[PDB]
Amino acid sequence: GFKIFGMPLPLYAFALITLLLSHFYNALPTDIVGGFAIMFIIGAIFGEIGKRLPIFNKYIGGAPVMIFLVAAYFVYAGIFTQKEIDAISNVMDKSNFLNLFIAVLITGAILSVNRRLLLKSLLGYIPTILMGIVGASIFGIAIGLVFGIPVDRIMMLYVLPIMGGGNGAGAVPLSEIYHSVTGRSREEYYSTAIAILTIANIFAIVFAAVLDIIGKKHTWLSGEGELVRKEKTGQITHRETAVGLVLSTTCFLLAYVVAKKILPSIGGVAIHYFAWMVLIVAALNASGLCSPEIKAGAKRLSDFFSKQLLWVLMVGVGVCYTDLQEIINAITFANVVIAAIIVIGAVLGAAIGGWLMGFFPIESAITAGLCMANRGGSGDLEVLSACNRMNLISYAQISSRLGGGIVLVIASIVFGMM
Amino acid sequence: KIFGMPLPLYAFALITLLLSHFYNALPTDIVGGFAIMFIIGAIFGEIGKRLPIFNKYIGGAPVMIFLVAAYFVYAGIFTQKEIDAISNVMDKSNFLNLFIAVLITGAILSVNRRLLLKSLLGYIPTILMGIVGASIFGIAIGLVFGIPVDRIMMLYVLPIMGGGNGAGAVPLSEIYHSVTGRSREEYYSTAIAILTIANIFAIVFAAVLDIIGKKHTEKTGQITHRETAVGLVLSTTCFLLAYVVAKKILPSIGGVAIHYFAWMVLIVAALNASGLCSPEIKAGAKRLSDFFSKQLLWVLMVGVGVCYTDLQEIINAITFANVVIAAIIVIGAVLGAAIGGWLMGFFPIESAITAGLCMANRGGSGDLEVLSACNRMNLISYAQISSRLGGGIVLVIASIVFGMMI
Ligand SMILES: CCCCCCCCO[C@@H]1O[C@H](CO)[C@@H](O)[C@H](O)[C@H]1O
Ligand code: NA
Ligand code: NA
Repeated sequence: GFKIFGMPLPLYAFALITLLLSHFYNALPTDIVGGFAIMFIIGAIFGEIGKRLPIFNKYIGGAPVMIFLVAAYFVYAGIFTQKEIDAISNVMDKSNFLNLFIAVLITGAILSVNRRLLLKSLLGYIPTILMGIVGASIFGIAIGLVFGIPVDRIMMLYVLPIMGGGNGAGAVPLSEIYHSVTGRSREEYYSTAIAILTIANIFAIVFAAVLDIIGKKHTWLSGEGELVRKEKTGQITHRETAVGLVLSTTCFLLAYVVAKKILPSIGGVAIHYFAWMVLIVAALNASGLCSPEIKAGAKRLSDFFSKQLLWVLMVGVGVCYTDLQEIINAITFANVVIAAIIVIGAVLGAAIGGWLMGFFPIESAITAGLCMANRGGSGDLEVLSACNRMNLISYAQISSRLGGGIVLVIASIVFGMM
Repeated sequence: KIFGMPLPLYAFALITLLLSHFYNALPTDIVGGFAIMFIIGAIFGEIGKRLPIFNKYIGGAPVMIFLVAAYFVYAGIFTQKEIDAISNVMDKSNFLNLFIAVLITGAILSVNRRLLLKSLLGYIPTILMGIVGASIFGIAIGLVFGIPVDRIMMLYVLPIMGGGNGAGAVPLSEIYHSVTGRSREEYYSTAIAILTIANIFAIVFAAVLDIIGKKHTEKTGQITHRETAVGLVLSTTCFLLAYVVAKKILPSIGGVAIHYFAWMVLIVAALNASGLCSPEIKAGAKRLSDFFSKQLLWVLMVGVGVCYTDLQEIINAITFANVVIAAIIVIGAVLGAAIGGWLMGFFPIESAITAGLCMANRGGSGDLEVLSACNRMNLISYAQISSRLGGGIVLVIASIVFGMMI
């Protein structure tokens, strides 16, 4: 009766048996039901394992990472069946659980805070991001020349893609800007960019847990899950929580309709729909259209995802947004080192910047540093789960989305300069 | 407030819906889907909830959304994209099964180990007796109207005895499509219509049996999200096992093919009796089922009205023939459960209400409608055994019936 996943070993065995029956008989619906079934079980076991591996389990960050890495190794080693990969992929992409997840988090995180606090951060945050970029560039250029690599490459094939807001946000559009300005094939760029950015993404998740340990070892640096130094609710029901779900989706829809047809770009920046959402939700908070009861509902919902479904999510993240074969194709000692150091440049860059802006250095280096250099949205979840600061999702998204859009403007200029 | 959202807030959402609508910008995925489904379901849910005649016997809040939604597809009110988004949630993502899976699990695990085991020996047989009587009378009156027996079982008997909209119409269409291959909407539209007619007769005879009756005289506390989350694990994992069983291990017990949902009922029921789940977890599954049945039910109907309903066919099968056939099947259940219960040691009137009318009624909403018509509201617990477990039994029987026919 020693529990796995709040399920006693006997009960878990029943499920683990079922998983294996589906696995060996090759019978599985490639849908939500089939997906969650597998994801829950697989996540559960490796979650616990990673939670209790001695060296491997350090801080809180051991459990989310295990599932993620393990799951990727299952795809790479072909342990998953094609139908299983399809089922998981169907939940993450075709059904689009990923966005929902982030949407729920953002909504719940923003609707919990006071209206007075809101605008106070945003003004000091963006500069911190730029500080992180400077540091990411300064260190990149520095290490580039150590390896005898021209600076242009460092900015175009190393720095910019890493800091860029992920696969869809950076690799996809940075190859577009590359082709528009150079004329050389997108694949030539993308293939190198996507590969290297994923390497850095793995370092980002590692250093996230390292900064966690350094934060709890040197309390002066850490805010213990809070970036800024600095109505009570009645009883809650399912309906309030359910309303949280309505608001989570409907806010994403509005943001989507805005970024597609109404206000696709404010200026030189194209605003990614998630960025709009943050502004919409924040606006919705200040408008106070949501009563405290409902505002809690959104929080409560966010908890259910971030604490129950987080393990599930990682199984999906390790499958879809981590091609271990493309990494291998660019694991020359050189890239591994260059990439890692650029991340460290972002860490120190955002640490110093935030410290100057009034935020806690550890949190600043995570939100404005590692969350830039990670693989955008999928990455943010991977990083924030490694340092147990999942409540900063909203900030992480500002860097990955708005900060990613900034990378594009900078990129265009860099490309033009050559 | 609309759907627990104050009118100002709901407006914000309703505005957004219309922006997505007019601008034709909508992700054809879960997020986009639920966004629309929540909002649309919310308004028409309230509308159908406020309507006087319609709420009490027409099914009300759910029926509004499911009919309205169908009219939106038929009248082309929805955009291709919007239909795609909703369909993407219901089929490609397969929310429908998850929904049913969660319900089944929560409904079966909520029955106490003793209640379940004890109920099987006496109450459960009475239910089966009611079904026999419901079938025998149905078949009998079918031929009187020159109706083939297969129709009597598939389009009349089974759907009536099946517990409700979510529990019978929704999954019986699923089993119908999985075994015949014909559209769900063809079945659903006829089934949902007939079953509601019978539901109205059930509430009438409940008051008639009341007059005839008077004329002829371990419960745990600390449930957390994890427990509820475990409910979700068990809901899916139990469906997976059932799926693996139907597809390779035991696709058919004999010449008859057991549909995976039927297996699930047996698996979950087994899991209950095995007591592998502690009361805390067993509640978690219940709580989950509540969240779906009470929050996401409105959403579900928006989806059901889009994919699972054709208006012409459904409008057409409103024939006086149905009125009579349906009523008599109910009477067959009454006499079936009356005789059975009398043989089992229960009072015939009470047996015919709980194991008879509560089967033929519209699942849970129905039980409340029936038990309030005969003042026997204290038998809610029994009524729900019929609507939930007995409904799950109807599914196993239904698979066998379908297989035998084809
Ligand atoms: C104008 C800027 C609007 C977006 C602000 C996003 C930050 C709100 O985010 C919230 O802030 C809290 C206070 O730091 C944290 O405790 C919460 O975990 C975090 O989610
Ligand atoms: Na990045
Ligand atoms: Na019924």
